[PDB]
Amino acid sequence: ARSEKRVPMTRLRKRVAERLLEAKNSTAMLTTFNEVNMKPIMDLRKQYGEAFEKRHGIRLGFMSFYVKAVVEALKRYPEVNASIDGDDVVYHNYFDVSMAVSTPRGLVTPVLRDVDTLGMADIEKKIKELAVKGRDGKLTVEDLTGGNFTITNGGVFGSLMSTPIINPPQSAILGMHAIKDRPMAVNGQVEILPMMYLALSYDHRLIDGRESVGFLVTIKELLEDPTRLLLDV
Amino acid sequence: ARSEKRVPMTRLRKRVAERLLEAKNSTAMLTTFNEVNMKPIMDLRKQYGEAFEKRHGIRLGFMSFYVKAVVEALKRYPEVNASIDGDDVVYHNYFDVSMAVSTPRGLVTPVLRDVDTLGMADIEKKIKELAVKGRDGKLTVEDLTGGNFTITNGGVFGSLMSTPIINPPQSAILGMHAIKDRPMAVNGQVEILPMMYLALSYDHRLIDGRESVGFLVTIKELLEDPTRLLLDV
Amino acid sequence: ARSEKRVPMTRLRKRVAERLLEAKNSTAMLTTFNEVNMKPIMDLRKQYGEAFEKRHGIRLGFMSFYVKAVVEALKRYPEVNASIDGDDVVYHNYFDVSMAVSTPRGLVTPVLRDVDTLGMADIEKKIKELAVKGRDGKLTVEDLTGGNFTITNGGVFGSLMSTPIINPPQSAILGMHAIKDRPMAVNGQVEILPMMYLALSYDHRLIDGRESVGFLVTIKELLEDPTRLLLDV
Amino acid sequence: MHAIKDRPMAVNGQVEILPMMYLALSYDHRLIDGRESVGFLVTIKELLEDPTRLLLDV
Repeated sequence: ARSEKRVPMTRLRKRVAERLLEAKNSTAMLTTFNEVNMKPIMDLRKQYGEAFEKRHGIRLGFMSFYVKAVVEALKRYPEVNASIDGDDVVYHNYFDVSMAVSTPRGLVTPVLRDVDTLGMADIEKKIKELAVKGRDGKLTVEDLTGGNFTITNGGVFGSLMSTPIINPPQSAILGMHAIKDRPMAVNGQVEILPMMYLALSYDHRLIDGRESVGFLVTIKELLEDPTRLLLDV
Repeated sequence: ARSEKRVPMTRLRKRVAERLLEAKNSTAMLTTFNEVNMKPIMDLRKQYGEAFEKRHGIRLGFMSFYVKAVVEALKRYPEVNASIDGDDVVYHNYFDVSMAVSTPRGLVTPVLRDVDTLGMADIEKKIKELAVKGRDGKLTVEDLTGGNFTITNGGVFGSLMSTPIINPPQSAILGMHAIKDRPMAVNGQVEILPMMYLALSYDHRLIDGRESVGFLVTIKELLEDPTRLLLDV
Repeated sequence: ARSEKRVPMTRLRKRVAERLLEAKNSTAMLTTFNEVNMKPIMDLRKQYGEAFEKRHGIRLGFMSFYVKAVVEALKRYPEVNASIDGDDVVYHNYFDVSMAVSTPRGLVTPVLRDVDTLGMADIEKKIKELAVKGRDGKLTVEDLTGGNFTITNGGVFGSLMSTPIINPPQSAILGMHAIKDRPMAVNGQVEILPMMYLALSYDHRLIDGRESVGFLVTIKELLEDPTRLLLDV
Repeated sequence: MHAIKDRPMAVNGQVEILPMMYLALSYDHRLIDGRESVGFLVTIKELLEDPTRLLLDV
């Protein structure tokens, strides 16, 4: 009855475990949090969903909006788009974003490369290719060769809020969560809105509290009014 | 005036401090969070409190509901009911749950053993015995010989939300908090409900984001409708 | 196009990075959270702002209220006003509070010394001197010689909630955040209030969950009714 | 482009006063056909009434 069952870890399983622990102890990870109102994007999908699919051949999703917001944030705060290499701080000056996809054996993070020049239709198509290969277990090491910044999305599982973990040599990670209806204060009235928490884990020995808050405030602002991506405000 | 006072730490005090720090640095601890509506259980206590006491000789409390929810969650996600021993992942296949009780000199965690076969009346009686011995400082090392999972409750102190710390060799811990009235969105209306935050700290090198969120979603669901423990839904 | 830019870290920049990482790995940092209703203080500023300025020559701000609340909390929970020195726990028996100010090159934390004997007007004047020297980059090492407890304020940047980092040899830190309107449950009604989250990061190998929650509950209570500082309740 | 002037308009079965502007497109018919001229002017109308469509490319 009261008997255990032991399974030796594979050399792959142990190496992943060791790398995670070394990353944990080699970085001074801290986490900041915020909330974003998602109704403005849900309205856009509801209004232009069919026209977008008819013109481009792929559905308009939420992911394409997150990538554009992150790219603009990485332009305004370069220190988030950087990493430490020994004694040197390396500024990349280009925009590769890792994104987590679910394989049959857990989440893996392929890279969207040169995302600053893609359109929204291109991003959605590129994400679909990575998603299908990930589900098929067909991603190569080249696709997983890391970028500068990571987006992970725990909303599919129904998470409210959590602390994401950085993926070295990257210095920061953005965690998306479930969208849930909550009462909110709007111009002195109480209104129920679809709200989502944002979590940013960052390496404090490179990024300061000013930059982390400003980076996450920028993402909040661009998601609540995508027109600001056009105005650059 | 500006003078310090120094107290050498006892060898017991230092050993506890050292063990905590080693645990902190030997595990990749992360925390996920969620919220649970507690009114359904408060109604059950209000309706069946006297009948339960008259039949069983002990009052119906909240703790007996948390233990049953945790046991069902540990069945659905075995990876939370496991620990790492060197190169091996050990699956226990039995259900021992540690629970924190307040001694005169801080919290201590005796073990509820084989909680899957006990009824709610038995759990409440077993918790009362541990509580009285803990207050009396009369627990033996056998009672503190650890289990597989820990429940800690900071609600008595009035905490809103916090990050609990794992107790090795265990891999996860559940933190309960204070129950506080908050406005909530229910079917498009705003309703004030007694709400509690849940916090789960887990060792990421063993448990993944899917399992941690699913584990905490399961507990939320079972506490908001205990009848689901009967249906197994 | 896809070309990096490398900047060697100055010996000052590396030393700060190393000290932060050593602090991270040498302490068992945990964080508790709470929320405070700020309207009672905003009313006091609105009512007595002009009279206070006319009598004392300086404006009544929020910072003077936070310092008084912290000092009273440090009296009720001495274990927060302490640090570990090798094998000894050192109780300071005096009240020096570090406070973060923004320089042109990031936040720095000068010390308010013997804050228990100052009045609110004195605290505001002392904070203004440190603020001007910090903006001028004119603080000496004597001003930065650390105290017993730190207050950091991320509200100016617009942060909702975050995890602050301890500054050794200190054992705890208090993080203030942005004040934001939220609907709240008050005597069965829904009322929009200006609310702020509080975050306390503490060294668990010295401070226990009881003390951390009690310390943060005390601050919440004193800020929601400053008259309790007079009654000592 | 012309002056912006308030006019009553039909919006989802209601009458609402809106700031409206007329657009005029003069085109060389021996190169451009009626399809292109109308489509060109319809596109401008759509992008001005919701600039977010410049981001979506719809």
